[PDB]
Amino acid sequence: HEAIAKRLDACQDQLLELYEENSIDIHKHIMHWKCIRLESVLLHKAKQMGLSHIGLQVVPPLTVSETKGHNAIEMQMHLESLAKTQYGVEPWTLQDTSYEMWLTPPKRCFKKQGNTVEVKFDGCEDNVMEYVVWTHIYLQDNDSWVKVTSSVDAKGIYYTCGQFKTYYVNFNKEAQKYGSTNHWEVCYGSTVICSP
Ligand SMILES: Cc1ccc2c(c1)C(=O)[C@]1(O[C@@H](c3ccc(Cl)c(Cl)c3)[C@@H](C(=O)Nc3ccc(-c4csnn4)cc3)[C@H]1C(=O)O)C2=O
Ligand SMILES: Cc1ccc2c(c1)C(=O)[C@]1(O[C@@H](c3ccc(Cl)c(Cl)c3)[C@@H](C(=O)Nc3ccc(-c4csnn4)cc3)[C@H]1C(=O)O)C2=O
Repeated sequence: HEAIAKRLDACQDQLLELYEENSIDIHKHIMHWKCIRLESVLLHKAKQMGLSHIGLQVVPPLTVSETKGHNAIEMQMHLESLAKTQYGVEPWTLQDTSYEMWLTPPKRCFKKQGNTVEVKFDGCEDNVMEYVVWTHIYLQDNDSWVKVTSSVDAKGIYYTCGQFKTYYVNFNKEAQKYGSTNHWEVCYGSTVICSP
C-alpha cells in the first residue's frame, strides 16, 4: 500500500460531497454509509501499516475504525431492507437515516416528523422537560416493515401496533429523575393532560 492517502482523501472528499448534497433519496444515503465503511477500512489499514497521521489527520485506534465500520454495515443493511418496500420511495433525509437517530427512542426503528412534548413536573415552571413524539415510525419484521403512529397520554409517549401500545418514553421514570412528586402536566399541540 502507498496510495492509501491519495485514496483516503478522495473518500473523505466524497463524504463531504454526500453531506453537502442534502438529498432526500434513500439510495444516496445507502451509498453514503458504504463510503463510511470505505473510510474506516482505509483508516483501519493505515493503523496496521503503523502510520500515525495522514496529512494533519490523526489515524484512529483499530477498535474505533472497527466500530464505525460495524455501525455503517448495520445502517446500510437496514436501509437497503427498507428500500425494498413501498416506504423506500418516501423522502428520507440524511438525518432520518443517521446512526444518531437510529439509537434515539424508539431505538432501532426508523422515524420521521417529530413533534415536541413538554412535561412540567410538580407544577414548577423551571421543571420542564422536552420530548419527541414521532408521527411516523417504521418497525422491522424479519425483512418486512410496518408503518405505525404515536400518541400521548398521562403515562407517556407510545406507538400502536395492532392492540399493543409500546411506550418509548415513560413519564413515571422521568419523574423519579427530575421531580419529587408523582404529579405532572403534559403538553403537546393544544392538548394538556395531567397525571392522576
Ligand atoms: C465535521 C464533523 C464534525 C463532527 C463529527 C464528525 C464530522 C463525525 O464524523 C463524527 O460523527 C461520529 C460518528 C460517525 C459515524 C459513525 Cl458510524 C458513528 Cl457511530 C459516529 C463521530 C465518531 O467517529 N464517533 C465515534 C466515537 C467513538 C468510537 C469508538 C468506537 S470503540 N471506541 N470508541 C467510534 C466513533 C465523529 C467522527 O468521526 O469524528 C462527529 O462527531
Ligand atoms: C446517511 C448518513 C451517512 C453517514 C452519516 C450520517 C448519515 C450521519 O448523520 C453521521 O454524521 C455524523 C456527524 C456528526 C456531527 C457533525 Cl457536525 C456532522 Cl457534519 C456529521 C453523525 C451524527 O452525529 N449525525 C447526526 C445526525 C442527526 C442529528 C440530529 C439533528 S436534530 N436531531 N438529531 C445529529 C447528528 C453520523 C450519524 O449518527 O449517522 C454519519 O457519519
